[PDB]
Amino acid sequence: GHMKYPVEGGGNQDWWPNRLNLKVLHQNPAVADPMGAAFDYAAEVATIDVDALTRDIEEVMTTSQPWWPADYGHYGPLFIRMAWHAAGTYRIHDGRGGAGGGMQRFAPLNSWPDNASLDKARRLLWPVKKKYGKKLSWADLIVFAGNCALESMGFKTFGFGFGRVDQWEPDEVYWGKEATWLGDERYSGKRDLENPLAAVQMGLIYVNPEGPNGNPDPMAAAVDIRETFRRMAMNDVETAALIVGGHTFGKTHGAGPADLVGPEPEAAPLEQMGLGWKSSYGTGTGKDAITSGIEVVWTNTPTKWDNSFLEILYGYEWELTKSPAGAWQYTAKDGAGAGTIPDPFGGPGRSPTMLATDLSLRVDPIYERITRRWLEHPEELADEFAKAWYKLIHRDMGPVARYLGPLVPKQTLLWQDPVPAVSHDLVGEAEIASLKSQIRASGLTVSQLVSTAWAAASSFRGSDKRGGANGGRIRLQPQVGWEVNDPDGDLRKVIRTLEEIQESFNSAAPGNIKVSFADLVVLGGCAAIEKAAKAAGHNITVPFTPGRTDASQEQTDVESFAVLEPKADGFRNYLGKGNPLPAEYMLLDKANLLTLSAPEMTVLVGGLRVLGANYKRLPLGVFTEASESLTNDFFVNLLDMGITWEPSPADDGTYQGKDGSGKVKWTGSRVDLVFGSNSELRALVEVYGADDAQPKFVQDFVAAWDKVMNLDRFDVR
Amino acid sequence: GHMKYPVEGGGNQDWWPNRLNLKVLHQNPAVADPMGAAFDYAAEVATIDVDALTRDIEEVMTTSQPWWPADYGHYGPLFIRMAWHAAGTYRIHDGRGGAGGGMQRFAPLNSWPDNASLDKARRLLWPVKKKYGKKLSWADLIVFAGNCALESMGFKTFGFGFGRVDQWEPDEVYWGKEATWLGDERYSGKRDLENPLAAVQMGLIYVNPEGPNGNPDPMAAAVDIRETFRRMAMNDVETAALIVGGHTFGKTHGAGPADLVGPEPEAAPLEQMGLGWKSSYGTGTGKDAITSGIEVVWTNTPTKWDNSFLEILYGYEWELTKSPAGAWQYTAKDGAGAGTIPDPFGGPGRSPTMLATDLSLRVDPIYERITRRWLEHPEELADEFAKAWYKLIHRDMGPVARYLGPLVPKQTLLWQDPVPAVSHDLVGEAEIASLKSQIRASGLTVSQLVSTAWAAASSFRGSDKRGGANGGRIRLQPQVGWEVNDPDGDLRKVIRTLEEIQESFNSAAPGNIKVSFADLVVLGGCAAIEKAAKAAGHNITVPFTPGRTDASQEQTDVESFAVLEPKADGFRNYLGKGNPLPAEYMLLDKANLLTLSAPEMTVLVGGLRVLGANYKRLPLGVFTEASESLTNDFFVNLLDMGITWEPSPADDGTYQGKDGSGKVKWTGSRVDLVFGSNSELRALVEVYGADDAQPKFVQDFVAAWDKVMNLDRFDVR
Ligand code: HEM
Ligand code: HEM
Ligand code: NA
Ligand code: NA
Repeated sequence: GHMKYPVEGGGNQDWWPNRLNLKVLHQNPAVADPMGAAFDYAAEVATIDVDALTRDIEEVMTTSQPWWPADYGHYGPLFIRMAWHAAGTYRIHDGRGGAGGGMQRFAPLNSWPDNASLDKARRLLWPVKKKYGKKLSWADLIVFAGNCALESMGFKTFGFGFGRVDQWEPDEVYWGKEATWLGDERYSGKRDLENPLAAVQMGLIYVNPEGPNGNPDPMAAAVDIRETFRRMAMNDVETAALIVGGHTFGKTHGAGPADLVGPEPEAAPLEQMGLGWKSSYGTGTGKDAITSGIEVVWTNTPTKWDNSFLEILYGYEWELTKSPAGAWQYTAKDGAGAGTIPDPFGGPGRSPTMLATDLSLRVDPIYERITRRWLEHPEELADEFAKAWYKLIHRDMGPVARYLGPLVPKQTLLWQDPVPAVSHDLVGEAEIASLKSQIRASGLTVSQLVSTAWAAASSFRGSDKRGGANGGRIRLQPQVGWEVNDPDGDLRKVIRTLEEIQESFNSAAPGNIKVSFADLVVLGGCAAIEKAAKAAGHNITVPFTPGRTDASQEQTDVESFAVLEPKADGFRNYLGKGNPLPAEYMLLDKANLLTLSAPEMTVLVGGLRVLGANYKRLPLGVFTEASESLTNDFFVNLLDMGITWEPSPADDGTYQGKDGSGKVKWTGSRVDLVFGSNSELRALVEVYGADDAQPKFVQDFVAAWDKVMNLDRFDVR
Repeated sequence: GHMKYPVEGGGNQDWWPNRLNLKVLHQNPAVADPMGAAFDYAAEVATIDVDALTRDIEEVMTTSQPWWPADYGHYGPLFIRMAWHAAGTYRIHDGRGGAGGGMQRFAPLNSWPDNASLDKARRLLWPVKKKYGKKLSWADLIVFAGNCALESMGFKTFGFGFGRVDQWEPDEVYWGKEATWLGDERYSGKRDLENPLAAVQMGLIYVNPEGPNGNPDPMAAAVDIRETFRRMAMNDVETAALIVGGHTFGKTHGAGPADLVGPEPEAAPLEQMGLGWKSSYGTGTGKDAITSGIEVVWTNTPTKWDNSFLEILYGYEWELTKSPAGAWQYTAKDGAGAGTIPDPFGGPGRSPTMLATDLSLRVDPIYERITRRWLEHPEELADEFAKAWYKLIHRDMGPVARYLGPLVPKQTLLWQDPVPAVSHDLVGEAEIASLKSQIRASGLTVSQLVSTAWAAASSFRGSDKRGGANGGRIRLQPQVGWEVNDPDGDLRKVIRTLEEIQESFNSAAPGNIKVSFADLVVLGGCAAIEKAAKAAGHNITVPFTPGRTDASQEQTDVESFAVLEPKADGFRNYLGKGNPLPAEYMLLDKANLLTLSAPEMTVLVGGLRVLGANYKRLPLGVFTEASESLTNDFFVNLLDMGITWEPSPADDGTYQGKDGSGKVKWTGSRVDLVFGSNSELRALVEVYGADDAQPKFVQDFVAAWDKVMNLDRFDVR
């Protein structure tokens, strides 16, 4: 190999291939963002003319362009596929992928095989982005175009929320180890898909449309359909709704040989202006289009919503055949339906075809049962598709406070993890002061208070913006029983005391000020940090924003919340079984999910350690003689050359730190020592371990604690 | 191969390995910086007691630590090597390297083989950094330790300037293509060394202490010393003075086999807490230290400044021999000087030794003349050494206005590319106003005005902070005949014209006010942009900051300014020969040298295009119908799907863009089309090409224009 210029990707990773990469802690850095610091997308899109935008998209959808002519003179089905693929990278294990960031316009997603031809589709919408400018993100426009497509063609949607914020640099995501497009090294056991992946091969959205590994067996395919769609928050009824409603529209593209399609967009020459997959087959477009290389037209009305898709699936029998590109598909037996299905550009008319994955809907017995009932009762399909599509293109939007505009339905949805509206006056400064003192008199230790508040708030992940302290869910299932939150039952004692303080405050409060359990969880930790800072000779006030509300168990989907359980939390020195990488990688990933910078992550670790936030309160990384004191001791001691460090002889992922006499003075994990070992992190430790650094450390720790407590609080932003 | 998680370094570079890497335009991002945005290092270091700091550093030098015991009970010599290596990565071709960012503490430099044992060196200074905190950067501390070491041991230095701001991530720099440490793939012909490198092997500071490629030919070694030191701005006298001055102190370390030396610090295990090359030979330290593999102690007084180096070098005859670790070195013939050279830990006392590269000082004709003199005139060595040492450790400081603290001698030095003090009062507003007019009332066009300003300001590179518009050196040699600046034409007229307006204002001016050529060259470009903005219907004012002053040709080291000649400037669509990478990479690299973000580069390219900034007024990229109007036409037209691009038949490196009627309507280079082809650049273009973007584009253009105008203006901030 050969080292390259930094402008061509050279860097320290080439000399140290498994190097912890801190650039995950500064994604989308402000210097790369072209808008001012005052720029508030939510404010711009809040003033958009939605009706005007609908007409302009309608106009685009029916004005064929010569560089990519429009099947049946309507771009709608292309745009449905576009939005579906944009939202369809979402996966539940880490909440990443999805439509929320407009990531389909950037690498690698803009060059995935499954996104072939969506480069043209995005390009067709530049007229619309052009006219609305900063009032309309690409992220919002991409999925709104699909939503408008549906309604254009006869299907009434549930609603729509604007507010997805455009970004300027692709989120770098782990999409699998396979270094070959469409490779599959992601199954073990009996067909167990590698976590966190939610697609069956590298560069597919969900499943192979020719069946598992290109074997067009509808029964087997359905197993992949069910599991990948599960991993994208869709159950049996939603998955069936989505496939049937999607393939009510449009057609597939495989007019000629695949080997005549050029490089994907990121690999194409400059002259193609970001377009890829340039084809030399015929005109290379339109009548000659090659996208997947399958050539199916599901229904006789590809630009109208109706029940044709299921009427056709069940009203013919199907035999296996080959498209012009040589791909597996199904056509109707015995020349039935010959010439019943229209051509995209006026041609002679063709006979019914379905994909292998489509037959799964009638060959798999669960799917058969659902789709047959919709054959008989189509109105039920419309309802399920509407709910499913709405969830699909909004799944990663975060709390409902983020949904903007005149198309947002008012109804509450379980999958949104709803919290109640505020129903009383919120606590002011005086009640906040009083309540902090009451928490400090309750008997709860600094350690219990800080760790409870951290447990509740750090459940937020910035990918899909699920989790967090709002909702008071730490006292509900499943959070109340997560191993990291509740090693020893200590959490229930905390919850009880905070509930008693809530009750007594609320029954005594002055005229209709009430406080939620959710707020007192966070407030309690803020109060403990004030006390520990006073124990260390600093008088500081920890900020606090009231307005969290308490969800009930019935408004908390227990199984949906399963994916938010931490398997690793370096901030609590917790490391469960099953993580993909060593502990320090996991910490970085946890910091990334909390939206933390490297300095923010660094001060929280050092503060949390000396505050006693450690899982099971064990002494790893607790490099201080003081108890519940907010000092910078963690950084001073980590830089003490009087300590010698060696892996503990027990080979247990811990380290022994000995002073000059040889006596073991400190112990620590990989997560503790990586701050003393990694040259970028140690640089940060040297800032916070200086003689002059303690006031800055308290100050920056309180700011990062405040940030983490406030992560899900879009109701005040 | 296998793709990795992003936290383990994986990303889009792996699918497309030669892609344009925009990270080079957001180095040292602000979210990674632990200090405030308000942090002001000049204000912090101003408060430092330099005497107390000197004394504290002297404590460190004479207090030996057990984990790296001090040769001769004095760490001074080790710190001088540390300082010399900190500064010894600098190179004139791009000005990268140097001590000015403290980059020795980060990867890759912290782990170069030539930087072995300096991990221990930097570690020993932590007690100092701990005490001074944010008032003293590591970057300052590392070279100031070397300087203090010199003074400590009886050498009076010329001075020292503080002011190097610490950074938080490695500056990523192309150090060569060899993927092997010490590997050699950088030579062609008879010892022609690959540009832009200044070292003979990968991970060496300058040359191989055993002679080229381990061939201990002192005559041939001097060839590489002369060439490597010249590429770090040192001539023959400075180079001989540096080596003699350095090797007056300390020793090398090669007490046993190097296969007993463990991994370099970026590879070493967590428990080593940032240190590396852990060694199982003997105690692995002190008596048993192994650093380079050589074992030479040059003088009989390793902790004292005197003339022993050259007296030994010349007073003995030298024969080849092998260090305990199999390294080539020289020793005294005839057993002369037995037992005369003292042991660093009380051992018996040894014979004289020299490196092969030391012998070059006596073998090479040119060095031998210089050093023969110093054998009888140590006062001249001492003088040249102080001058050269001072220049080595300040080469990348930028303008003199930046040198901070009480140890800066006022004497002007030519290598600092000096500019005169402000002789008179400075043009005020009313004055500034009137002179825009006289310049608009000249026959100077927006094209020549804007282009001449840019030509001057854009000579600044942020690597070593040389260059820029202060000094008015555009009218001097060499800038005035740089192929890019005046392809044989308009320059001299703009120069001649602007000088005339200098008199007309000066020969008649209000009181003590005068104005420099340098300040007009900039203000010219400025008022032009006010004109081109008017022609586009926006009334705006471009900021301008007076204060520049004219240097003489006599104050302009013509050769020193040669390395500042653009072989490439995408902002003027100029692409000379010799460039190591295709045009679009040269574009990003030039924007990095100008400290520009990606949004800044984008607005600047679009804006200058439509002002005629182009080399030879070429039509490439000038996507506008307007003459000297400042619109966003470049962006709008770039995104025009009505245009079709293909490479010019000519194989020019140009492209034609045809309208529907097959007519060429635009032409462009790689640099122009990359803004429409690269997925991240095109995102920026779509911000500025939108309907509502004209005011914002002008604003950001001016703000970015201001920034490039002010790059060298450290005298005002
Ligand atoms: C089993 C999962 C699915 C598979 C395997 C699948 C596969 C495909 C394939 C291969 C194409 C043809 C691509 C081409 O060459 O042009 C296609 C087209 C399409 N799919 Fe899917 N699909 C799935 C689910 C969905 C879903 C959930 C939707 C949306 C609700 C959807 C909507 C569409 C649409 C609209 C097209 C038509 C594009 C056009 O008219 O140009 N599909 N699908
Ligand atoms: C041709 C140029 C040079 C070569 C080939 C060279 C080579 C070396 C080598 C191989 C070592 C051994 C390090 C070890 O094993 O501990 C060393 C040490 C040293 N170098 Fe040089 N060097 C050069 C220039 C300089 C310069 C320009 C300076 C200062 C201005 C300098 C100052 C020192 C000092 C003080 C030591 C002793 C450090 C100690 O006592 O640990 N060297 N040099
Ligand atoms: Na239909
Ligand atoms: Na000496």
